[PDB]
Formats: sequence, C-alpha cells, structure tokens
Amino acid sequence: PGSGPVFVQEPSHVMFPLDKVKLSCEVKGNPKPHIRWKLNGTDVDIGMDFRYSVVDGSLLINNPNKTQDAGTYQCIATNSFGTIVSREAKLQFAYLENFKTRTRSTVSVRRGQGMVLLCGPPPHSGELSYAWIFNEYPSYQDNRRFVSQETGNLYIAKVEKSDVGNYTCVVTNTVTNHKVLGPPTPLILRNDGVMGEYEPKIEVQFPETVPAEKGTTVKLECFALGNPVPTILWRRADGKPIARKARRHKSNGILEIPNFQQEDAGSYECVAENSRGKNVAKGQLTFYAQPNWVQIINDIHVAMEESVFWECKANGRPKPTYRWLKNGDPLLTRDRIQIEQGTLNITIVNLSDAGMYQCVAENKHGVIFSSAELSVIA
Ligand SMILES: *[C@@H]1O[C@H](CO)[C@@H](O)[C@H](O)[C@H]1NC(C)=O
Ligand SMILES: *[C@@H]1O[C@H](CO)[C@@H](O)[C@H](O)[C@H]1NC(C)=O
Ligand SMILES: *[C@H]1O[C@H](CO)[C@@H](O)[C@H](O)[C@H]1NC(C)=O
Ligand SMILES: *[C@H]1O[C@H](CO)[C@@H](O)[C@H](O)[C@H]1NC(C)=O
Repeated sequence: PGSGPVFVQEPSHVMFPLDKVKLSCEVKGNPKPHIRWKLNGTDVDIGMDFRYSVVDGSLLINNPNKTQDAGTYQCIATNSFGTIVSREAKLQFAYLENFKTRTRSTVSVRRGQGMVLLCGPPPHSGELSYAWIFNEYPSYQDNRRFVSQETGNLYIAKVEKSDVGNYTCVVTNTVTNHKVLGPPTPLILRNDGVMGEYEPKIEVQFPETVPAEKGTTVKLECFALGNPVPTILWRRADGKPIARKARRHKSNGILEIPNFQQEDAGSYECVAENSRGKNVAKGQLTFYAQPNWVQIINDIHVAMEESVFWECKANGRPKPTYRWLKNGDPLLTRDRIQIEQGTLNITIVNLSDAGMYQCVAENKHGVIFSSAELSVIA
C-alpha cells in the first residue's frame, strides 16, 4: 500500500479510416490514479463536449473528424504521490478522394520507344496500392511492363504493336481499402516511323539515400526503358554478397531485404543491360533504429538528508538523447539537483523531492519514456 502511478497500457500511434476509435491507456497504483488527456498539449474536456467515453483510462471518440482531431495525444496519470505522462501517440486519418476528371488526352508513341504513363493519385492519406487496366482487362506485368508501388506509374520498356488501346490506373488505399479509378488514357502508334535501338535508361530507382529501419523489410525498385528490353541485376557496390534472405520480384524490378540489420547496410547498385550497353543506378541503404531501453531508472527509497543517483541508458541510431521530468513537468538542473544528460544527482534530499520522475530518450526517429517513484523516509 502506497504507490505512485505506473502504466499497465499506453496509447499507440493510429492511422484511422474515416468510414469507434479507442486510445488505450490504463494505470495501476494506490491510491487509484486519475487519468487525463492532452491533444497537441491542451487538456481535453471529456464530460463536455462530445461523446467521449473514458473507459478505464482509454479515451474513446465515438464519431471522428479529421480537421479537429488531427494531432498527437498524451495520457497523464496522477495520484497523491505525483504524476507520470505517457508516450505521445499521433492520430492521423486516412482517405482517398476521387479523380476529378473522366477522360484524358491520347498519347501517340513510336513503336520501339520507351514510355511512362503517370498515375497521378488524388489527395489521400495512408499507404496506396496500384494496378492498371488495359482494354477492359488487368494489364499484364513483366520484363517489359512495370508498375511502381511507390508512384503508381506504368513503365513500358519498349512499345510494341500489341500496346494500342486504353490504360486506366486503379488506386487503392490499403488502410481503408477504398479504390478510385483514373481516367482512361488512350495510347496510339505513330505511323511516321519507328524508334531504333538504344542503351538502357533507368527511369525508376531507389533514392540516393534510403533510411532502413532495423527489423523491417526494405524494398528497392529499379526499372529501365530500352530497346531491346533490358535485363535487371542487383549487386553491392563494395563487393559484399547480397544476403541469401533477400528475394527478387517482378522480373527483378524489385529487391526485397527482410528483417534489415546492420550487416545489410551499404551502397547498393542496380544494373540495366541490353545489347546496346548498360546503365547503373546506386544508392545508400542507411541503417537506423528507434531508441530502446538498456538501463532504466527504478523506484528508490532514501533517508531524509542522504543522496540519490539515477542513470538512464538507451540504444538506438543515431545515439539517443536524454531529458528529464518531475511530475509531468520539464526538470532541469538546479541545486541540489545536478542533471547531466542521462544522469540525475541529488546531493542532499528533502521531503519536497519525493515524487514521480521520468527519463526520456529520443532520436530523430523515436522517443521512449521511463518512470520511477522517489519516496523519502520520515
Ligand atoms: C495539432 O497540430 C497539428 C499540426 O502540428 C494539426 O494538424 C492538428 O490539427 C492540431 N490538432 C488540433 C485539432 O488542434
Ligand atoms: C479507347 O476507348 C475509347 C472508348 O472509351 C475508344 O473510342 C477508343 O477507340 C480507344 N482508344 C484507342 C487509342 O484505341
Ligand atoms: C469536422 O469538421 C469539418 C469541417 O471543418 C466538417 O466537414 C465535418 O463535418 C466535421 N465533423 C464533425 C464530427 O464535427
Ligand atoms: C553526483 O552528485 C554530486 C553532484 O551533484 C557529485 O559531487 C557526486 O560525486 C556525484 N555522484 C556520483 C557517484 O556520480
């Protein structure tokens, strides 16, 4: 009996469909701690007004609207012995608007030429998925036709007499699962002559720097226009073998690296080749990791006039940075409070010091919170 608040469950980032929403957060402690919420930093008045339902800490919003709920939430729990704030949870809303036109100018191409048909997704939020339709049926993907999942563009390495007709981009919001269709774009062949042969020209490629988060699947795209139609090949610019766990898809337009690790980082190249020559694209897969607790602060009891020492340690990439909190408020160094980075030092203690403390570790990729109680003995 007699304990400050500790989190049993904290709020998580959310991408919510606009077609309910629960922000989980539960606390234990004695006395039973009261829970409050903060949007962008301002206390949310739950009893008034909405249909907010704070069920056991967890905030419910029973009918959402983007324009007024488009920020980051924080759950704060308080009892007699002090206050702890939870990690920040970003609340975003997903949607995909319709195209605002039903037809499109025809494009006229020389047979043998490479070409790009641009999707041009409508305003949206959340991750998108893409496919194309050709003359009423799904457009076939291969060596010569590549659809980018980053942009939705359709690439034809080499236009052939079989390619004449209508092309439609079908955009899909992967989180809401709604789809919208673009305007058909008519493709016709020039009758003025044909395009001869030329060396590959890479038109879709991974960026010059591609941040790769630890433990995720990194996907690289590479595809070239050319005549004859190029072959694609992947290799590392420092001669290191690509991992055996790496797979290739879509006639080698895509290199997947599952469960990314430090050893997989480095300069990657894709090579486009045909009989007329070769083209090389390169980029740097740069490894990064959100903070993770190595050493956390823990509850501490001390006698009235004695000293205390706390240290926080977090791994991550870049290396994490440290700030401190007392009872939910920014705590900076004074007397007898000496705080340097991940260290807190109280030279002599008084009843005033007893309370909840928090070490926060952050890098440009993430923040993490830890909390402990400091009780002082009569
Ligand atoms: C919170 O801030 C973001 C911009 O930083 C804004 O988009 C959002 O609407 C804000 N939340 C509200 C509704 O006050
Ligand atoms: C595409 O379809 C339209 C009808 O929607 C048709 O008139 C036209 O012949 C087709 N375009 C081409 C380039 O063949
Ligand atoms: C939220 O605000 C927008 C306009 O700012 C409006 O279109 C929508 O109907 C509103 N929804 C609610 C629940 O108030
Ligand atoms: C921290 O406490 C004080 C600074 O407030 C310092 O004199 C002392 O040596 C430090 N303690 C340790 C063990 O780091």
